[PDB]
Amino acid sequence: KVFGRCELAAAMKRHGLDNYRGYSLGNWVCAAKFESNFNTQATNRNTDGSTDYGILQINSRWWCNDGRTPGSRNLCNIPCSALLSSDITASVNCAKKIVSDGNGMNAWVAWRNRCKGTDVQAWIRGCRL
Ligand SMILES: [Cl-]
Ligand code: NA
Repeated sequence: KVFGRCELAAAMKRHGLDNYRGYSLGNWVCAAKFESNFNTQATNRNTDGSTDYGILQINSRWWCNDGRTPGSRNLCNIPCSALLSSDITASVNCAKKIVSDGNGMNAWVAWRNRCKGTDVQAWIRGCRL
């Protein structure tokens, strides 16, 4: 599923990301735009052979099992395919663990390089929330 910008902001709010660990909703939406273009089926291979999955491009090196990432972990206890669902509950729940792991949203290099310190509230401007 390819979400619209306000559609995604609403589903993230419902599943509790708004101000989770202090990150306003526009931070989450900006991260989703640059990680996946709001597409839940996005996948991208990393140079180390891990893969990133779904709307927030969660990596199989640490967070989900894809069966083909040697020496990796599964800290969210899910198959990475779960992270491609039109239902974003699994990605959100796993994201809450990631952003609690100590580096906040810097875990998302696209967030650090394209969202951090910008006017992220523009990403939810006008959204009936
Ligand atoms: Cl933080
Ligand atoms: Na893994």
